[PDB]
Amino acid sequence: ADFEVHMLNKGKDGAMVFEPASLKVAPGDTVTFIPTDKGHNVETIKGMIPDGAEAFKSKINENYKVTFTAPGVYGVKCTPHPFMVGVVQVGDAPANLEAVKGAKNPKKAQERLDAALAALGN
Ligand SMILES: [Cl-]
Ligand SMILES: [Cu+2]
Repeated sequence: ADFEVHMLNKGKDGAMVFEPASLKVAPGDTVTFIPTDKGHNVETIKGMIPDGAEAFKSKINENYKVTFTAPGVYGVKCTPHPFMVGVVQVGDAPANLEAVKGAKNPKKAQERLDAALAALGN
């Protein structure tokens, strides 16, 4: 299955958001990150992807497709915007939940990550 995540200056969750900010996918599914407004990108957060997964980074304004196979949670961020974060989860019972959940980001970033994890049923 293929999914889309858009990058926005403003959403229900406030300034600088991924929409949706959480997505549960099956191994082999893809997500394309599509900027709706200028000035955004996507990249993995340091230490927040599974064993077996590779880090990634897009250019500002670039449509960027990633295939997710390794099970677990994947924290993503936007380089220029500090609060702009999201989580992609592959499978059930992710093994690296604590890497995201137990992290120490600014309050707004951490609350968005934590809400994403809860939305995903963790
Ligand atoms: Cl592009
Ligand atoms: Cu952004």
